[PDB]
Amino acid sequence: PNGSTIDPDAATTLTVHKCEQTGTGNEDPQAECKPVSDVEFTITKLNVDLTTYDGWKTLADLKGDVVKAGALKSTTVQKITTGANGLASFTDAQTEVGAYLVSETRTPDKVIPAEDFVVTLPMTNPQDTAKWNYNVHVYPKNTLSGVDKQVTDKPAPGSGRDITYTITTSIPKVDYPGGARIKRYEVVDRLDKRIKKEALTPVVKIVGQNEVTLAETTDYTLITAEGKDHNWATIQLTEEGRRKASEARYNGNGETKLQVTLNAKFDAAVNLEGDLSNTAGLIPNDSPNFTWDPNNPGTTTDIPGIPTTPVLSKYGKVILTKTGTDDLADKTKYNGAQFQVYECTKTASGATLRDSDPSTQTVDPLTIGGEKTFTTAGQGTVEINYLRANDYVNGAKKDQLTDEDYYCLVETKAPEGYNLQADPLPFRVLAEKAEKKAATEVTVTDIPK
Ligand SMILES: [Ca+2]
Ligand SMILES: [Ca+2]
Ligand SMILES: [Ca+2]
Ligand SMILES: [Ca+2]
Repeated sequence: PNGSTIDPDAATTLTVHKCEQTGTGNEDPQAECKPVSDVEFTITKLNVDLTTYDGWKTLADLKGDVVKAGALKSTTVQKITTGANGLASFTDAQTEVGAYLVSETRTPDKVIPAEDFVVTLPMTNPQDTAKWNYNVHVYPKNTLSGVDKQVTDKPAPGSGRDITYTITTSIPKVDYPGGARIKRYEVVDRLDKRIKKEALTPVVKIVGQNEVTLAETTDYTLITAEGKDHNWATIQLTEEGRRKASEARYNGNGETKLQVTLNAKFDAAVNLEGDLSNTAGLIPNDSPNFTWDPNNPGTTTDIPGIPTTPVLSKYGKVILTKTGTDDLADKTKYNGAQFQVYECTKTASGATLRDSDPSTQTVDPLTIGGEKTFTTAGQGTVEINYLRANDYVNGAKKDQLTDEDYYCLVETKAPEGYNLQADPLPFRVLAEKAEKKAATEVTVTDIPK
C-alpha cells in the first residue's frame, strides 16, 4: 500500500503509558515515568471513518472537545489493565484504523486518574510528517496536579507547643456552567493519638489566584472519630461547599486548590520523643470504591483516598549530666543545679539568647513539656524532655546548618560550692538521635568555688 495515504487494513497498536506524575504519538524512552500497575483503560471506537477526509474533518470540528467526542461513541469497546511497567498495550486484535475515546475506567484508590482523551490510529508523525504512525504511544495527563501536606513546627521547639498542619489538595474540573457538580469532596487526616482531636480549630480556604475562606456548617463540616491505632479528622464539603469548589476550579486552573489548616494541640507533658507523623488523603468524587465513612473508621489504619506523603516532626530527649573540675565521686554534690533553655546563636564570645516570646521585652526561656526550669537530682542529672531537632524543622531535614541553629543551656542556679557559668552553653539535638529515641547527652562542668 501507498505510504502517504491511510491503509484501511493496516495493523495498529495503541500503547497508553500510565505514570504517577505528569503528545507526538511516538514512544519516549525517558520521559520520566514512575509506572502505575493495576489501572484499567477502556478504549471506545468513535463513529468517524478515518479512511475518508470527512472523518478527519468531523474530528477537527470538535476543536479538541473530549466531551463532544463522546457523542460519537460506538458500541465497539476494548479494555486492558496495566501491569508493573504501567503499560496498557492495546494490540492489533483490539484496534483498527480509526479514532478512539480513551478513558481510565478503574483506578486504585491511591492513584490519580488520567484525563479522558481522543487518539487516532494512525497519527501523522510530527517528527517525520511524511509518515503515518500506526503504532501510537500516549502519555495521558493526571486530572489532579497533586495532594500535599506540610507541617509548621518551627514555633514548637519545646514539646507540647502547638503544631500547625496545612493540607493542600487539587480540585477536579467539572463542567460547572453545564450543571455538573462535584458530588463528594473529603479531606481526611490520619491523626496521631497524641493530638487533641477535639481541638483542631480548622480553617478551610480555596487558594490560588484570589483566595477565599470557607465557612463551617455552610461550606464544610469537620468530623472527627476515634480509631484503632490513630484517630481521624475529615473535612467534608457540603453541597454549597462543593458548588463553590466546582466553580472556583472551572474558572481557575490546576493550582486552584482546597487548603485545610489543622491546629494540633497536645497535653504539655506529651511523650513526643521520636517521630510524630501526619498524613492526609483526598476523596475527590463519589465513586463507590471510596468506602471511607468519616463517622465509622472502625479498624482502618491506612489513609483513604489519594494520599499525601507523610510529614514528620522529630523531638529528642536531652540528658544533662552535671559535674565539676574537681571530679567528685559523690555525684550528689552536683545535684540542685538549675538550668533553663533557649534557642540561640553561637558566637565568638559565647552565644546570643533568642527571646522565646517576642511579645514581651523580657528575654524568655523555652517552655519544654510545660516546664521552664530543670534541676539536677539523683546522680547529678536531669532530663530535658523534649526538644525538636535543630536540623529537622517544618517537615524537612535542614541540609545546611548555621550558627543560628542551636539551643543554649543557661545555668540559673549553681550547685552548692560551685560557680555559675560565664556563658550560655550551646548544643544541638540532631534528627539522627531524636528519630531513634536516642538521648542527646550533654555534660556541664562547674568550676568549684
Ligand atoms: Ca486490527
Ligand atoms: Ca476502595
Ligand atoms: Ca564569653
Ligand atoms: Ca519576651
